Amino acid sequence: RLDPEYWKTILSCIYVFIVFGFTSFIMVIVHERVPDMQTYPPLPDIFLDSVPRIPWAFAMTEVCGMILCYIWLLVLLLHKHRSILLRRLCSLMGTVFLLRCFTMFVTSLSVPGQHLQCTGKIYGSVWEKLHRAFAIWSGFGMTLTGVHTCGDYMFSGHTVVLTMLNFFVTEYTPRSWNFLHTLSWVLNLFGIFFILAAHEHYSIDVFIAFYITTRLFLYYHTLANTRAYQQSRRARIWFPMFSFFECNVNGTVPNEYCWPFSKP
Amino acid sequence: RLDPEYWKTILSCIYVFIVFGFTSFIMVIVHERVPDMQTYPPLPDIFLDSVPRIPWAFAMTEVCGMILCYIWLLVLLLHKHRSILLRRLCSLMGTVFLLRCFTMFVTSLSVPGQHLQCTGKIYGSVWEKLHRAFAIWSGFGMTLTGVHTCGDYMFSGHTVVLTMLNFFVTEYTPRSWNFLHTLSWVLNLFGIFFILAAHEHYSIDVFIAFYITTRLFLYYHTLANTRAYQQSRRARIWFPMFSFFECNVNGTVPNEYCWPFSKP
Amino acid sequence: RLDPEYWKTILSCIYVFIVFGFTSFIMVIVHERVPDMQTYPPLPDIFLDSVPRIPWAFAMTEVCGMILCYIWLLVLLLHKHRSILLRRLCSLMGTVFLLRCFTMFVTSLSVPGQHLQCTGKIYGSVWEKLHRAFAIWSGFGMTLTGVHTCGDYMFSGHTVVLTMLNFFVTEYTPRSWNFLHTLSWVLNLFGIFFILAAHEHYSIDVFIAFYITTRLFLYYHTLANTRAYQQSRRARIWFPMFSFFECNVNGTVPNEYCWPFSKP
Amino acid sequence: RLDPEYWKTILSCIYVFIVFGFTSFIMVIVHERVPDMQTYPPLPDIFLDSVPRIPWAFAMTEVCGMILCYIWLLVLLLHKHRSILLRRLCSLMGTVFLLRCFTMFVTSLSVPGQHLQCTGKIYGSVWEKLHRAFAIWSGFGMTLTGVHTCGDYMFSGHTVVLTMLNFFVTEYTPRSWNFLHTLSWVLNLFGIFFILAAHEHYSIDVFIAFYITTRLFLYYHTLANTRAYQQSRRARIWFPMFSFFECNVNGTVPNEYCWPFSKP
Amino acid sequence: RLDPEYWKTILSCIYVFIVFGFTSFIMVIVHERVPDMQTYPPLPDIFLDSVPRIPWAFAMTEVCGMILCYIWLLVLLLHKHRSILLRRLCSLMGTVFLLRCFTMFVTSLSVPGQHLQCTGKIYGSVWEKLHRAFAIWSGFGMTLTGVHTCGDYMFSGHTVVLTMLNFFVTEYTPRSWNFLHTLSWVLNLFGIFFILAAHEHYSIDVFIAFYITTRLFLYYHTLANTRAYQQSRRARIWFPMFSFFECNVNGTVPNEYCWPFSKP
Amino acid sequence: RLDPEYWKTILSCIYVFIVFGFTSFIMVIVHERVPDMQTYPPLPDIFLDSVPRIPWAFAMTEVCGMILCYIWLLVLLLHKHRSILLRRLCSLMGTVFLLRCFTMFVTSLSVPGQHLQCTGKIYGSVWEKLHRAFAIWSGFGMTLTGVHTCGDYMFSGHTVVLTMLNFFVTEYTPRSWNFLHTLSWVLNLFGIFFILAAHEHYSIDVFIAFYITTRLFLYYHTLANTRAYQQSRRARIWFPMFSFFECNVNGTVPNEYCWPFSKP
Repeated sequence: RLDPEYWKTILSCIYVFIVFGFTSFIMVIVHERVPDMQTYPPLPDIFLDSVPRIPWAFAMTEVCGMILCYIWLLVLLLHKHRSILLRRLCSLMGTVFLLRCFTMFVTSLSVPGQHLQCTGKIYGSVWEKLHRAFAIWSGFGMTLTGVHTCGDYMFSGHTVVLTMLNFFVTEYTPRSWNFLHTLSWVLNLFGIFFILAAHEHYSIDVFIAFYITTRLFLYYHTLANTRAYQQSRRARIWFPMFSFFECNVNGTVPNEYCWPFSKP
Repeated sequence: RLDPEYWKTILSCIYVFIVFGFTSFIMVIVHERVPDMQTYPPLPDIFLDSVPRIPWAFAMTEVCGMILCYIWLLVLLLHKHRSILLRRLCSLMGTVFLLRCFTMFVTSLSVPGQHLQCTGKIYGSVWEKLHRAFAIWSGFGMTLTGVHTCGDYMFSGHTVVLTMLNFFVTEYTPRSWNFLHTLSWVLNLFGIFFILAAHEHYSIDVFIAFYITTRLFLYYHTLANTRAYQQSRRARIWFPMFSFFECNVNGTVPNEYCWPFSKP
Repeated sequence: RLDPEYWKTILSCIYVFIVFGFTSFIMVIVHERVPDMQTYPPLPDIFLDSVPRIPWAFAMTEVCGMILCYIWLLVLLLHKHRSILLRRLCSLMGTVFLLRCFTMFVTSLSVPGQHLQCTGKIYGSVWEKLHRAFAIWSGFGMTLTGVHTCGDYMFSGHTVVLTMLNFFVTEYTPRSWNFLHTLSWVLNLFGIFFILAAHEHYSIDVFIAFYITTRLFLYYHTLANTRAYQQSRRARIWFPMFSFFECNVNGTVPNEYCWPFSKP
Repeated sequence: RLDPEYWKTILSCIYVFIVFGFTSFIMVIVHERVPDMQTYPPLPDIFLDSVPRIPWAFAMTEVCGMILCYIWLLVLLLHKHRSILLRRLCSLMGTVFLLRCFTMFVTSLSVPGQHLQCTGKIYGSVWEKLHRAFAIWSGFGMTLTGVHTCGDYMFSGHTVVLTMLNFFVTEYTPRSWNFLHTLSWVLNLFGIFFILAAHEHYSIDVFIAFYITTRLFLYYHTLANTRAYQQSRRARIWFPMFSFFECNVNGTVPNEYCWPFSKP
Repeated sequence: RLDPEYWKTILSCIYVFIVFGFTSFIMVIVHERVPDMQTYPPLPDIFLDSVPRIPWAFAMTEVCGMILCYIWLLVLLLHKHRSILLRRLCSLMGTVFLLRCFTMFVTSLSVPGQHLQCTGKIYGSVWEKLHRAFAIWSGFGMTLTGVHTCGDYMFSGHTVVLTMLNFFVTEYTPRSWNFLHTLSWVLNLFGIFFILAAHEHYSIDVFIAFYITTRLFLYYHTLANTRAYQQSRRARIWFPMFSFFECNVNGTVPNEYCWPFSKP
Repeated sequence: RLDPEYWKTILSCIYVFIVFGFTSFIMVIVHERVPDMQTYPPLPDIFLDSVPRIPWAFAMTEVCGMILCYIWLLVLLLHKHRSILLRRLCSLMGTVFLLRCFTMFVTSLSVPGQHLQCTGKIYGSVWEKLHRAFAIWSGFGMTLTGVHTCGDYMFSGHTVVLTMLNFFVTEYTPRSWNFLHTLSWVLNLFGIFFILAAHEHYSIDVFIAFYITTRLFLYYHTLANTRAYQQSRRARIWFPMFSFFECNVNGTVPNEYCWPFSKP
C-alpha cells in the first residue's frame, strides 16, 4: 500500500538543495571565462527586436512564481499523501538542474548588453568565489532580495520552475475543477512572455528549457504509473535515485482530501 | 496487406524536395539580418577552445556521408519494400528539415569567424535572392562541389543526414548483422567529431541535432509498429500528413530480401 | 560449504608482500644495466608524439587509484565472504607482479627523457642496493609519497592495479547497480589515459598490461566457477598456489550483504 | 555434412593476398617515420648481449620454413577435405597479419645496428613508395630472394609462419605419428632460436608473436569444434569473416586420407 | 606385512659406507699410474670446445645436490616407512658405486690439463696412500670443503646422486604433486649442465651416468613391485645381497605419511 | 598368419645400406677434427699393458666373422620364413649403427699410436671426401680388402656384428643342438679377445657396444613375441620403423625346416 516514508523525504530535500548549491558554484565559474561580456550588442532575435525592453517585466514573473507557489502549498497542505508529492517535487527538480549545469559547462550563451552596471567581477582567488557562491545560493535567485545583479545564460531556471509548479498543480487536481487549470496556464504563459519581454533570455533559451522539463515530467509520471521499475528490465533507467524513492509506492496515487489538524 | 502504392512515393518525394527548396530560401532570407557577421570573438566553448582548427577535417564529413549514402542505396536496391523505405525516409527528412527551418528562423547562431573570405553579401532585391538560393539548392550544400562559402547556422543538416542514414541502415537490416551497424557507428562518430574539429558549429549544436533525430526516429517507428494512428484517438499525432502516407500499411514490415531484376 | 579460513588469508597476504618486495629489488637490479637511459631520443609513437606533455597528469592516475581503492574497501567491509575476496585479490596480485618481474628482466624498455633528475646512481655494492629497494618498497611506488624519482620499465604497474580494482568492484556488486559500474569504467579509462598523457609509458606497455590483467582475471574466475581443481586432471593449472586456496570453496560465491558490527 | 565449396577458397586466397599487400605498404610507410634508426645503441636484452652475432643464422630460419611448407603441402595433397584446410590456413594468416600491422603502426621497435647498409630512403612521393611496396610484396619478404635490405619491426613475421605451419602439421596428422610431431617441434624451436641469435628481433617480439599465434589458433579451433557460430548468440565472434567460411562445415573435420589421381 | 627391521637398515648403511671406503681407496690406487697426466691436450668433443670454461658453475652442482638432499631428508622424516626407503637407497648406491669402481679400474678417463696446480703426487708407499684416501673419504668429495684438488675419473658420481635423489622424490610421493617433480627436474638439468660447463667431465660421462641410474632404478622398482625374487627362478638376479634385504617386504609400499614425534 | 612380405624386405635392405653409408660419411668427418692423432701415448689400461701387440689378431677377427657369417647364411638357406629373419637382422643393424653414429658425433676416442704410417689426411675439399667415403663404404671395413688404414674409434662395430650374428644363430635353433651354440659362443669370445689383444680398441669401447646390442635385441624380440605394438599404448616405441615391418607378424615364429629348391 501507499506507505508515507517520512525519512526518505529528508534525503530528497537535501538532494535538491545540494544540487542548487552545485549549480550556484558552477554559475560563477562560467562568468570568469569572458571578462568583459558586456561589449557585444544584441544578436538579431525576431522576438527581441520587436518588443521593447520593459524594466519591470522581470519582477512580474517573480510574483507569478510566488503566487503559483502559494497555490501549490495550498494543495500540498490538504492532501493525504503530501509526503509523496513533496518527494517527487525535489526528485524531479534535482535532475533538470544537473542537465542545466552540463549544458552550462559545455557552452555559454548570455544575453549581450543588459545589466552593464554588473559590479564585482575579476575574482582572482580560491576562497572568495565560495563566498560569492553562498551569495548566489542563499538568495534563491530573486531580484526582490537582490542577488541576481548580472547577466544570465542559456536554459533559464525560471521557466523550469514555473512549468514544473504548473504541471504538479494541474496533475494533482480532480477532473471536475477545470477553471483553476486554465488560470494556472494563463499565469505560466504570462510569466514566459514577461521573461521574454525583459530582454533577459533568448527564444531558444526558453523553448529547450520548456520542452526538456515537460518531457522529463511526463516520462517520470508514465514510468511511475506503469511501475516498470520492478516489473522487468524496462529501459535501464538513468533517473537519479528513482527506484530508491519509488520502491514503496505502487500504482497511481488517488486524490482524496481530509483536514490536517485534529481540531475541525 | 502491404501493397506498394507507387503514386504515394512520388508525392512524398516532391514534398521533401519542396521542403529542401523552402530551407534553401530561408537560409538566404535569414542571412542579411547582420551585415558584418565576421567581427565578433567566438562565444566561450569547451571544444572550440582546446582543439585547434584542422583545415581538412571538413572533407571527411561528406566522405563519410557519401559512403553511408552508397550503403543505404545498396540496401534500398535489394529490399522488396523499396517503395516503403523511401517513403518513410522522405516523410522523416521533411519533418526534421521543417524543425531545422523553424529553429533557424526563430534565432540564428553561427560560428562567428569562419569563412571570412566568402564574397557576395548585400543581396538587396526581390529576384537575386532566388538566384542565390537556387545556387544553394543545386549544390546539396557540400563543399567538394563548392557552394556554401559563408557561415552556417543552428541545427546543422550534416549531422541530421549522417544520423538518419545510420539509424536507417541499422533498423532495416537483419538483427544478426551487428557489424555493419558497428561500422556505421564509427562512421557517424567520426563524422560528428570532424565537424566539431573544423570549427564549423558549436558543441551544443551537434548534441541537439543528434538527439532530436534519434528521438524522432524511435518515436515514429514505435508509432508505426503499434498502428496507433487508426487504433484509437491516441494522441492526435502531430506528424505532417501522418495517417495519409501509411494508411495502407498494417503490422510490421518484414525483413526478407529479393532481387527485382529478372536476369539470374 | 563456504568455510571462512582465517589463516589462509594471512598466508596469502604474506605471499603478496613477499612478491612486492622481490619486485622492488628487481627494479633496482635492472637499472644497473645501462647507466644513462636518458640520452637517446624516444621511439616513434602515435600517442607520445601528438599529445604534448601534461605535468600534472600523473597524480590524477593515483587519485583515481585511491578512489577505487576506497570504494573496494567499502565493498570488502559489507560482505558475507570478505575472506574469499581478500584471498583472491592477493592471489591474483601475486601472479601479475611475478609476470611483470619476468617481462621486465627479459628486456628493459624505458622512456628516454622523462625523470631526467635521475643522477648520481653508481650504486656499486650489495648493501646499498638493498637500501634503495627498501625505499621503493615502503612507499608503494607512488609519486605522491616521493619514491618515483627515476623511470619505470615495461608492463606498467599503475594500469594493473587500476584494472584489477575496477574489475573486482564490477564483479562483486549486485547485477542491478548499472551506474556504479559505468563510473568505475570511466575512472579506469581516465587513469589509463593519464599514464600516456604524462609521457610515462609507451603505447604498447599499457595495452599488454590491460590485456594480461583482463585475461588472467577472467581465466581465474572461469576456473574457480567451473571448480576444476578437484574435478579431474584437466590441464594442470599453472596458477601459483591455486589448489591450496580454493580447496575449501566449492561452486560460486553468492552476493549476500550484512553489517559485521555487533551493534546493528 | 562436409560440402567442398570451391568458390570460397578463392575468396579466402584473395583476402590473404590483399592483407599481405596492405602489410607491405604499411611497413614501407612506417620506415618513413624515423630517418636513421641505426645510430642509437641497442636496448639491454638478456639474449642479444650474451650470444654473439651469427652471420649465417638467418638463412636457416627460412630453410626450416621451406621444409615445413613442403611437409604441409604434402599433407594437403593426400587429404580428403583439403578445401577446408586451405580455407582455414588463409583465414587465420590474414587475421594474424592484420594484428601485426596494427601492432607495428602504433609503435615501431627495431634493432639499432643490423642492416646498417640501409641508406638512400627519402621516398618523398606517393608513386615511389608503391614501387618499394611491390618489391617487398613480390619477394615474400625472405632474405634469400633479396628484399630484406632494411630491418623489421615489432611482431616478427617469421615466427608467425613457422608456428602456424608447425601447429597445422601437428593437428592434421593421425594421432599415432609421434615422431613427425617431435621433428616439427624441433624445427620450430630451432627456427625461433636462429631468428633470435642473428640479432634481428628482441626477445619480447618473439615471445609475443609465439603466444599470439598459439592462442589464436587454439581459440579458432575451439570455436570451430564447438560450432558456436549457429548454436546461439554466445559471444559475438570477432574473427574477420568467420561465419561466412564455417557455415557449411558442421562438427569436426575427420582425418580421412586418400589419393586424388585416378592412375594407380 | 611391512615390518620395520632396523637391524637390516644398519647393516645396509654400514655396507654402503664400506662401498664409499673402497671407492676412495681405488681412486688413490688409480691416481698413481700416470705421473704427469697434465701434458696432453683433451680429446675432441662438441660441448667442451664450444662453451668456454667458467669457474663458478662447479659450485652450483653441490648447491643443487644440497637442496635435493635437504628435500629428500624432509620427505624421509614424514614418511612412515622410513626404515624401507633408506635401506633401498643404500642398496642402490652400493650397486651403482661398485659399478663406478669397476669402470675406473678397467679404464681411466680424465681431462688433460685441468686442476694442473694441485700438489702432492708420487705417493709411493703402503701407508701414505691410506692417509690420502682417508683425506678423500672424510670430505665426501665436494670442492666447497676442498679435498678434490686434482682431476676426476670415469663415471662421475655427482650425476648418480643428483639423479637418484630426483627419481626417489618423484617416485615415493603421491602422484598428484607434479610441481616438486617439475622443480626437481630443473634442479637435475641445471646440475647436469653446470658440471659439463665446468670442463670437469666429458659429454659421454654424464649421459651414461644418467641412463644407467634411471634404468637400474626402474628395473629394481619393477622387480620389487612384482615380487619376482621369490615368485619363481625368474632370472637369478645379480643384485648383490638382493633377496636378503627385501625378503620381509611384500606387495607395493603405499604413499601414506605420518608424524612420529609425540608432540602435536 | 605369418605372411612373407617380399617387398618390405627390399626397403629394409636399402635402409641398412643408407645407414652404413651415413656412418662411413660421419667417420671421415671425425678424422678432420685433430690432424695428428698419432702423438698421444697409450692411456693406461690394465688389459692393453699386459698383452704385447699382436699384428695378426686383426686378420682372424675377420676370419671368425666370416666363419660365423657362413654358418648364419647356412641357417638362412634352409628356413621357411627366411624373409622375416633377414628383415629383422637388417632393421636392427640399421639402428645399432645409428646409435654408433650419434655416439661418434658426440665424442671421439681413438687408440693413440698404432697405424703410424697410414697415408692420406689433410683433405681440404668438398668433393674428395665423398670419394674417401665411397672407399670406406665399398670395402666393408675389413683389412683383407685394405681400406681401414688409420685407426678406429670407440664403440667398435666388429663386436657388434659378432654378437648380433651369434644371437641370431643361437635364437633361431630349437633347444636340442647345444653343441653348435658352444662353438658360436667360443668363436665370438675368441674374436673379441683378438680384437682386444691386437691394440685397436679399448675395453670400455667393447663392453658398452656388447651390452647395447644385447639389450636392444632382447627388447626387440620380447616386444615382437608379446605383440605390444598394437595391443595398447605400451611404451611409445622409438624403434625406427618398427610397427611398419612387424605389422603382419604375430606371436612367435617357429623353427620348421624344408628344402628350398624343387629338386629334392
